[PDB]
Formats: sequence, C-alpha cells, structure tokens
Amino acid sequence: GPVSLSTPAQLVAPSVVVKGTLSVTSSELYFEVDEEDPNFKKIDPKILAYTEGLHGKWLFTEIRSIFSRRYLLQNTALEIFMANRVAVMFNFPDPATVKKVVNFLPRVGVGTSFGLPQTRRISLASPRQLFKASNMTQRWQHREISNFEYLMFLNTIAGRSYNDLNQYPVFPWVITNYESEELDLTLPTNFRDLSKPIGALNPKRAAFFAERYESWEDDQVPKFHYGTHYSTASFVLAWLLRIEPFTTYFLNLQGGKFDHADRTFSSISRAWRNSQRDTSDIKELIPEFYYLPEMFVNFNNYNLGVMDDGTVVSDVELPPWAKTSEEFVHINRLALESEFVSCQLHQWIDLIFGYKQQGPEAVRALNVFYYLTYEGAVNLNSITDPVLREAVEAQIRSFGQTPSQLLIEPHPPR
Repeated sequence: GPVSLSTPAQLVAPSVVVKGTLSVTSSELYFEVDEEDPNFKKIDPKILAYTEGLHGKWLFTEIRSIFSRRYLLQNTALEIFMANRVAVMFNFPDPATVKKVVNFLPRVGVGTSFGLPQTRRISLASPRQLFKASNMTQRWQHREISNFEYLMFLNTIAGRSYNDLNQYPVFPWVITNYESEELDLTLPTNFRDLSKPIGALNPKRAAFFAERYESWEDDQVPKFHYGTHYSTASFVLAWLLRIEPFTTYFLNLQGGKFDHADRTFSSISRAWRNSQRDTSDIKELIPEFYYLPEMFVNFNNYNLGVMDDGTVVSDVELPPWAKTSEEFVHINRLALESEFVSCQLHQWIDLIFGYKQQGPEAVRALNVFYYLTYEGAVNLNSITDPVLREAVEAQIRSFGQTPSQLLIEPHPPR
C-alpha cells in the first residue's frame, strides 16, 4: 500500500547484516533485502535460510516496544519487540533517520515491563536516562525481580541484544569450582568475587596486566589492561556451537569445517581455567549458561573432532557435581539467585555498566579495555572510503563493544 516513509537500512540478525529497504506505511513496516547488492550475492544460502525478516512484515498493532540501539558503536539502530516476543533489529544511515522512523511507528515507548512512560521520547532516550527513570532497580531490591531478570534488564537498557552477536548480553561467572564432586552453595570459597573483573581474579596474571598498563607509552592509543574483551560475537558462536543455527554460522565463518578440537568449547572446567590463566582470555559468561542446558549437549551427533591428547569432543564435559546439562544449568541458576550473589552483584554491575567502567575508578579496578571498545571511540560516517569503513568496523566487530554506561554513581546493593 501507500508508503509514508522509505529508507535504506540494514537488517541485523544473529545470522547476517544485510542492506535493504525499510518501508513504513500507516499500518505496518516491512523490510526488503537488496538482492542486487554484491555482498549479498556472496552470502551463503544455508545461512540466509535461518535469517528472519529478509522479506518481513510487521504490524503496528503487534508492536510492544521500540528501543534506540547502537550498531558497531554508532547510535543509528533500533530494535523492535513484537507481542509474540519476536524482536527484529535494523541499523540506519544516521541518527536522524532513527528519530524519523520512530515518529512514524506506534507510540509504545520501551514497553510496559520497566515502569517507564510509553512515549516516543522514551524510545529514543539514552541508556542512562532509561536507568534513572525506571523502577526496576527498586523492584529488584524488593525481590519482585530475580537477579537473572535484573541482569537481562540492565543488558536490554544498555543496548545489548540477542539479534546482534557483537553486542550480546553479558552475564558474570558465578561459580569458580568445577572440580569437587559436590558443590557446597554455602562455601564462600566456591564463589567468584563479583567486585573484580576476570582479569583481576588471578593475582599472577593480574600483575602482568598491571605492568602492560604501566609501561604502555601512548602517543595516540590510551593505556589499557586488555586487548581482548569479555563479550564478542566469536565467543557467542563458540559457546553455542552445539546449537543450530549457530553451528552453521560458525562453520560458515570458519571455512566450512570446525575449529581445532583443542580450541573448541569442550569443557566447562577447561573454559574457566583458561579465562583464569591465558593473558588473551578474560571472557565473561552468557545468559544461556543459566537457562539453556541444550548448548552443553552435542545432540546433533556432530564430529567436532579429537583433541591432541586424544580426548573426543561431543557433549561438553560437565563438573562432577553436575551429572546432566539440566542439573548444570539448574545449579548455575541457584548459584546466581543465591544470597552470595545478591549481596555483591552491584559491584559487578559497577564494572560492567557502573561507575567503575571508565576513568580513574576503572584503572583502580583493573577494568580498562582497549579504547576502541567504548562508545564514542570512533565516528564511522567520518570514513568516506568504503573499503576503509569496512576495515575499521571489522576491527570493532573483532575487538568487542563495551556496553553503554548505565550510571556514574555506585550501584546500590540489593
């Protein structure tokens, strides 16, 4: 029918990011991939298969929330949540286009769940304002909301999305013990100190980081502790390699064949041990660890290979205290919702979204990441040469993106 607005745009999904045309009528919006685009023709069919929205139609009456979003650090995207819980994300040429598209879409704001006004303005408000205006924190303190739900909240308001693997939601490691036959949930010794970044948990390696920072002479590039981030599209793929379509997404970007068995996710204990010792691995966890046991099972009877010591890779090797993947997720969740976590979870939040994310307080906590990682680090529309824009964004896609800062003051305890 008659289109009130039309703009070039990119569909952002876990599978791909394709250029196309986003149209907005008076009753719905729809997207059409540009099949004449070169980069499109290159894309592989097994992947485009799992993609939703290439020829999508979304009815206004079904729209529940509309969130302002970044994409590769640019404040030029938008994620829309439907009544059937489906979410679709688009990226636009500039922030001006976002405002316009928002003014043509139903006035629902950010939804009803976060105790925020349902105005088009709320849908464009900054993460900091959403935080400040919400009642989720209080609800979290009154235990009306779980730790899990509150974390998803912080992640959502910060711009983290399941649609963009480059800004995946970030959840903390909580259990440190993957050896014992039993996991005593009352042993403070079995819990991760949430006040410290992964890079600081290991005193031996922490010294290494402290010294890199100290001696880094920055003519142009600010000092930093990690040239690696805690959240990446790669990590996500590795974590969920056992689950389709992620298996296909992984196989595709890798070259058709799995990774070197000695590097694919195969043990929880091994993954944790590595995040503790390897100077290039200070990785945090993923929400699925606390609710999707399927990622730990090689249900698809895929190859996956054999490590150099002869260990065959199949289901993920669980700790002795977890006989099944379901038991593993169940205990992970108990841990997350335990009082041990509730009494200190705000200190982790200060590192990830809080006042310890940047500046003096960040250096004190050993929480400084590569500067290209923070919002505002680079203006992509500033790069007129396309080949070059593509390169810098490949570096962003690769270095990771620190979540939008939600507050600059200490986060209140639960």
